[PDB]
Amino acid sequence: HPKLVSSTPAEGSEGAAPAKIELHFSENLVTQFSGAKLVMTAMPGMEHSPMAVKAAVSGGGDPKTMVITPASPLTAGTYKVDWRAVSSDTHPITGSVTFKVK
Repeated sequence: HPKLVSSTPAEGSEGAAPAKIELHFSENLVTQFSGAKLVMTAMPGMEHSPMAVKAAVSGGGDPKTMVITPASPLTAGTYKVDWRAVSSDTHPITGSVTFKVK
């Protein structure tokens, strides 16, 4: 199928911070209208209030290959990457991956 096909993000990885978050599209979408962020969804103790963390969105050689690098070292907790991929033409793919860090 076109669009998002493979990744190496952290799909329910429970153990350790992922080194980086790789996202691999069949379609060369992402002209210049894409982004991603990472929220520390640690514990919904105070009514589901996560905290947005500092991460950089890069790509590999081909602009179909996104590579998100956390800028701040990810500590223990629980965390969701929310990614927002988009093409020139139209047709977003917005999405997320959740993970736990021991």
